[PDB]
Amino acid sequence: AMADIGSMGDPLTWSKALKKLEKVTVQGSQKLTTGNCNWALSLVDLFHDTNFVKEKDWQLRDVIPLLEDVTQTLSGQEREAFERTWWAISAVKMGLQINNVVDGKASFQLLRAKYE
Repeated sequence: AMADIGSMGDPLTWSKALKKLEKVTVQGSQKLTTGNCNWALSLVDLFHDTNFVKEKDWQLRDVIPLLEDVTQTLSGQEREAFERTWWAISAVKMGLQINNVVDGKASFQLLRAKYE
């Protein structure tokens, strides 16, 4: 169909987002772990035979449309576990400094519709 000519990226590299990422509190009452992330990334990077987990950086639009199929496969909390991580990582990655995962489900919605 079309092409978004210039969008040049997202707020910051997965790394940066990572750092700030963990700060954002989490579920029960334990913040997020760097690895917690690489986990949900890998969780998909593998499910779709892709390789972001490998890629130095990457834009969500590239991945956000993949999530759906994953969040849709993992049943147990494993699910919320996953999504909630994203809501965040996506939100977070998208310069949306949040003070918690859940808080930023919004941001997701907007990031999905947009890049989905």
